[PDB]
Amino acid sequence: SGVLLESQTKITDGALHFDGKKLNHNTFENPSKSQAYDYFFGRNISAHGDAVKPYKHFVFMTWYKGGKEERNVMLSRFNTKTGVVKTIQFPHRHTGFRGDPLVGESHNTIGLAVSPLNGTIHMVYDMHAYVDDDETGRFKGRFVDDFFRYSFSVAGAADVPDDEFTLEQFVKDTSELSQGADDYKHLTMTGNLQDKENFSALTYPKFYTSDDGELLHYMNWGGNNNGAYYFNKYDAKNQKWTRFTPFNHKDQKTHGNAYNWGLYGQMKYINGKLRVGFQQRSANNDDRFKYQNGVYYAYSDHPDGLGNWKNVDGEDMTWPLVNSDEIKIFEPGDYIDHTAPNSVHIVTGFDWTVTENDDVHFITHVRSTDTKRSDYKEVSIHAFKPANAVDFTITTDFTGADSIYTSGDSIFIIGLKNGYPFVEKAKGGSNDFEVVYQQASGVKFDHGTIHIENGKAYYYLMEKGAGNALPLHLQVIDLGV
Ligand SMILES: C[C@@H]1O[C@@H](O)[C@H](O)[C@H](OS(=O)(=O)O)[C@H]1O[C@@H]1O[C@H](C(=O)O)[C@@H](O[C@@H]2O[C@@H](C)[C@H](O[C@@H]3OC(C(=O)O)=C[C@H](O)[C@H]3O)[C@@H](OS(=O)(=O)O)[C@H]2O)[C@H](O)[C@H]1O
Ligand SMILES: [Ca+2]
Ligand SMILES: [Ca+2]
Repeated sequence: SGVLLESQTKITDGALHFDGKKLNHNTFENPSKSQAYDYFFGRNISAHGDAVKPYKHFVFMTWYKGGKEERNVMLSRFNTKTGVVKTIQFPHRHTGFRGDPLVGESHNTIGLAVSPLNGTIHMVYDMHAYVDDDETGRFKGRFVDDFFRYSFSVAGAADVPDDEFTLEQFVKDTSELSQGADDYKHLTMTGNLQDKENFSALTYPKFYTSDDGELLHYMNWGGNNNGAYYFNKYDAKNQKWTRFTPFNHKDQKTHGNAYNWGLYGQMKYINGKLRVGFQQRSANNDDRFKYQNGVYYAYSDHPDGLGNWKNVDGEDMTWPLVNSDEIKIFEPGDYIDHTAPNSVHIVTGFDWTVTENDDVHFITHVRSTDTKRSDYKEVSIHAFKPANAVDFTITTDFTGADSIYTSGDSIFIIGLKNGYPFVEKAKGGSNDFEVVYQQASGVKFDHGTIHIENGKAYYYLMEKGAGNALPLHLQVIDLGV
């Protein structure tokens, strides 16, 4: 109902993809030197992460040049008015798991943003908790002076004519740490190498634009059962970013908490507020949760997120946060009957959103850790608090999904089914999902990533096929809102 495909546009025939085998701790040191592209985590690296952004009549897309032998960082600008796709090839090539390019590293997406204030392009890429270390360190010195990888353009590059959309619009690293004339990777976003430690050991670049046109950016520090979210802001006036400031303290047990915890979720700018929603991973390994537990949520009344944080009830939040209890909504673990240590498994299936009408929505998924037990239990959960309601409605009458999106008066589930995009739609503040759209002909897709804007879903997709160089398409789906 109202949902329709506006355009499908091919971006390239050969974007990088890991067609090889799934290495592991024992074997990651013997990666196949043949044509196939082995990998350590997942196969996806193109059309993956924060890799698609609409700017005016353009859409910018980021990707890794295909061919296990190529792997170059790529940026393409698509002119939805003329149909032209102009692409810049950067010198940096995917460096793989812990710095060995023969092992595909699906964490190492290419995040993307374009400033509406000054038309600068911003790219953070190919990162997974890298630091300065030496030969005896886990990274064998492969990221010295290059553990945070930022590229960015002079002002106005976004709107430049097709002929001028070239690498020369981007700023070289000419600092004392520069690695040569093809060095386009900056170690910090502040333009001050003194901040470099502030940009160390980070993963997952993600950009948002404030309601006032300000670029926001956050990344993950750490992981497993000890992590933190860090965020900063783009100062267009001066063409540099602020330093990262934390949402929560790392090493919570040293900051007054009973235990360390990692975060599995996202910060999002929604309704003009920086917000966060996540499930934690406590370092406690004797309680009932093998991995994650809980659903947590908070928002900041400060335009930049520097303080004035509150939980869903408007209660002030200790900031930076130490104890996740302050912002706990509910416990998904309560929906499965097990209590023995590590018996409750929560990993996949979590996301959240807040509608323009201030409906708050969480989805998650809980199952028995032991898949073989006779009393195996598995549920998907949808927890939502309608705008003016007092308490959350929490139901297992829900099929499960990996993401939830919102636009206008609605929430959406969007993904691939048998290789073809579908859209499910429900009113904000309800559990009333219905399939309202399902592509049913054409080349099928392996995977993709979605960006919501303009009442449209921009579905940046990779086409199914063999090998490690596959085509990419952009679909612009009107959501009918
Ligand atoms: C991130 C940490 O990095 C260093 O600090 C350190 O290497 C540490 O590793 S450790 O040396 O083994 O202790 C790392 O800790 C891992 O962080 C991962 C992360 O991405 O944050 C965690 O992986 C996540 O959780 C896994 C359970 C999940 O694994 C999938 O699902 C399961 C399962 O549910 O039981 C089993 C399979 O192995 C796998 O499908 C991870 O998925 S992934 O596709 O493998 O990436 C991931 O979401 C990890 O658990 C931490 O040890
Ligand atoms: Ca550099
Ligand atoms: Ca535990």
